[PDB]
Amino acid sequence: LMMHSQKRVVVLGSGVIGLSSALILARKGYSVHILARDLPEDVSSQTFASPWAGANWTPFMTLTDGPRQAKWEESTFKKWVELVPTGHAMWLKGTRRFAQNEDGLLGHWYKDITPNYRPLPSSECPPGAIGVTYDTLSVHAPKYCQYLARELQKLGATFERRTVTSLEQAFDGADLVVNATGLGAKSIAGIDDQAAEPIRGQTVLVKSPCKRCTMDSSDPASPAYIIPRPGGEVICGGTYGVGDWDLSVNPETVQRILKHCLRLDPTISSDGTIEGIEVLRHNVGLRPARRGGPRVEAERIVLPLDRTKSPLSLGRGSARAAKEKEVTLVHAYGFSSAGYQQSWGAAEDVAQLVDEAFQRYHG
Amino acid sequence: LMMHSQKRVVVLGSGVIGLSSALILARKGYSVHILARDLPEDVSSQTFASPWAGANWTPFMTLTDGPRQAKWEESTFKKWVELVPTGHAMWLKGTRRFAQNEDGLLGHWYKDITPNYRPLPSSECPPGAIGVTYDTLSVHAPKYCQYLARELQKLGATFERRTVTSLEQAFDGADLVVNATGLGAKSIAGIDDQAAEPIRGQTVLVKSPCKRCTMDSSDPASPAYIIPRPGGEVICGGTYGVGDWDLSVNPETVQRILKHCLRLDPTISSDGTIEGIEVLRHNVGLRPARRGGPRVEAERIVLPLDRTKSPLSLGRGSARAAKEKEVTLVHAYGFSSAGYQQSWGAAEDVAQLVDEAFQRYHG
Ligand SMILES: Cc1cc2nc3c(=O)[nH]c(=O)nc-3n(C[C@H](O)[C@H](O)[C@H](O)COP(=O)(O)OP(=O)(O)OC[C@H]3O[C@@H](n4cnc5c(N)ncnc54)[C@H](O)[C@@H]3O)c2cc1C
Ligand SMILES: Cc1cc2nc3c(=O)[nH]c(=O)nc-3n(C[C@H](O)[C@H](O)[C@H](O)COP(=O)(O)OP(=O)(O)OC[C@H]3O[C@@H](n4cnc5c(N)ncnc54)[C@H](O)[C@@H]3O)c2cc1C
Ligand SMILES: Nc1ccccc1C(=O)O
Ligand SMILES: Nc1ccccc1C(=O)O
Ligand SMILES: Nc1ccccc1C(=O)O
Ligand SMILES: Nc1ccccc1C(=O)O
Repeated sequence: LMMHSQKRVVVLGSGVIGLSSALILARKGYSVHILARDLPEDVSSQTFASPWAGANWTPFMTLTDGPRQAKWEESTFKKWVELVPTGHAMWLKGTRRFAQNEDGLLGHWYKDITPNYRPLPSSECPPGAIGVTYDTLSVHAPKYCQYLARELQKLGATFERRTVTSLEQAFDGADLVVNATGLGAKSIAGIDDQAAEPIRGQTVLVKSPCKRCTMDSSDPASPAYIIPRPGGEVICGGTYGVGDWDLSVNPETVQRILKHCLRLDPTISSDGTIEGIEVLRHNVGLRPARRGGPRVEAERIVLPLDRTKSPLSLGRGSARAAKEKEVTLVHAYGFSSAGYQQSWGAAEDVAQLVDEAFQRYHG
Repeated sequence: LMMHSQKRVVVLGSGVIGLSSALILARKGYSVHILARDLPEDVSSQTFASPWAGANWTPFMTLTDGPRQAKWEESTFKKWVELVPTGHAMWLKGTRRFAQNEDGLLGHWYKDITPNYRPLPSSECPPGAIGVTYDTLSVHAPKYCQYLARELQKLGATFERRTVTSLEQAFDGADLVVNATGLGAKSIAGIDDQAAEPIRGQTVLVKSPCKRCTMDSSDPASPAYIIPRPGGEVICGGTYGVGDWDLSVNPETVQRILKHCLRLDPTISSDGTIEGIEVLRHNVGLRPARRGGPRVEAERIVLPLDRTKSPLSLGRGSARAAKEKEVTLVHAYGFSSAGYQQSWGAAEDVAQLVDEAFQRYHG
């Protein structure tokens, strides 16, 4: 006769978003089980996005275009600040950001957040480009995820490898599921979101003591970035292929990325030559984006699913009673290129929805 | 002081092709270690093709266009015949195959192989289509692979999960590697084959005691097939998206596949209605194809790799001595839609190359 918890939650997805949601829910006292295909130990898996990020904090919208985005970014920055002392985050001082025009600098909304924010002289920008410098924060994407996972372990969360094809499979002994499935949200019956889209990112992992972060959007026909991370490693990138699922390495893209990046900062080379760059790995990830922006909202759903709820529902088109429970589905996906830098704020919004839902339905 | 084998081989890839190559090499006495990202237990992994096949024997070329293909298919048929008694293969009697024209029937080259081969009357074909019927063989694709894996275990082969980015990582204590990597052949340094391309296949797994196989290519704008497999399951398919990497389920494609398939044989429905079809799973696999056809050939390679051998070579563009061994790389990939049905013959050609190479180089 043991007192048992009535605060059970399934988190579907183990990328940085499910992990951070899970961690805040667990700290709040929820009993959390994580169900996912891809787990933090799968550091070279291409079927989720989280191993492949920089990951730094680089705002991409105006306050007006991305009010939630900015709120989430601002909150995650404070958290990363708190992680510098133990090394789970790293200052990228004197980051330089180059854009085509004043528009590309997004109203400078974040200037009070990133220290030493200031405009660059045109002597310190590529030709025709405008620029600012500031100090921002970075995490080692796969290690940061494993760190979150350890924190979850200690709070008693559990992990289970599973690939779900229909919602009832996730409502596994719980009446609330957190859906943090990235691109998978499109092909799971009960979610079916056609708006989910990938945005392909190829990068080159480079061995280099280069400690400066440079980003250049001033050339539409060649996005370039250098993002340092702990371990004497930098990530050189350059692609944004919207709707592109190709997982294979483009050899021509290798050269365009390294040339542009070299341009940006020859010290990523052993001798300022393309040929002096010490390549560790060629990488391709697909950012899990969504037309209409990230989806963070709670929905009420009746189970089991019928073919009129989902084109992908299992069994025969004809469905009826055979019970019929109602559960809560809290969406958290389609963060595109900003999942790490928005992750802690997003998880905060997620846990507020869960608190909310439990107050209303589940007791 | 123990006598040790000098017949070591690494098989890179654990799809039906690496598995079958591995099995014949092991039966020949080779010591075989399999290195691969995706293993036979990963039955819902979309990063290799082998879990997703029918898999039946359906020749797709003329003798003139695909001489090796036909040789390999003919050989695999005899092997599958030998597997019927233990259930690792299943007769699909009275298979029906519909094409647009006489051309689509490929010269009837295989008529002595599939029993009871004969033309269909136009009364038994869709409108405007021509057809033959014959008895062919099918295997349960993921279970067949696990079966091969058990046979490998008993012959002492071992398996290890690994994702390779450069050839020297595969030449792990062996001087011969079998490269059976499907699409991965394009992005591994030392192979770099730009000709590798995926061909997307969406299907619907259906619960049904339907035991007949029907295939209809008479409609270019909608390929359709019904392929029974052990367990009261049939696979209904329809896509061939060349160069398409999209791993998400197309809901519109679901309906087009089920309607066409229903057309072909209403008994896949519980009541001959789309709504009576008992859906088990929606699937998407990418067939590992190659412009210029499958590659089965042995190549001699010097290690370590330099950036002039591979655009993707690791380290700095500048490379030299630091040793320099020479090894054998036996290619076996780009089987597209015919990897299972060509698999045993392909593996036979593979093991002959290995025998050859060992006679020449490795002793
Ligand atoms: C090259 C590159 C550069 C980037 N750099 C940065 C950067 O500097 N800063 C920044 O903030 N972000 C960056 N991003 C985007 C960041 O990678 C993504 O926004 C973030 O990883 C997405 O997190 P997620 O948890 O939403 O999704 P995905 O990581 O990481 O997780 C989807 C989770 O859902 C599971 N899934 C869905 N399908 C199913 C199902 N059917 N069954 C079971 N589980 C399933 C998956 O297995 C995985 O567990 C980068 C990405 C890329 C490719
Ligand atoms: C819908 C559908 C229908 C089909 N039906 C049939 C049919 O009826 N009959 C027929 O014959 N065939 C069919 N096919 C094609 C058959 O599926 C493929 O031809 C066959 O699976 C390919 O076998 P493979 O071993 O070449 O490649 P892939 O299965 O199965 O294996 C690639 C192996 O290489 C490993 N790999 C490569 N990248 C790397 C690396 N970098 N490091 C480590 N390992 C790595 C992978 O992880 C995997 O182990 C079907 C396919 C599809 C999608
Ligand atoms: N928004 C981005 C984020 C990262 C890399 C590129 C882009 C881009 O628009 O091209
Ligand atoms: N999210 C980013 C932040 C900075 C540079 C690149 C990226 C990227 O997604 O590619
Ligand atoms: N050659 C094929 C094999 C299987 C399915 C479709 C095709 C096709 O040409 O459309
Ligand atoms: N290889 C096949 C044989 C028969 C029907 C379909 C396929 C297919 O690849 O889709």
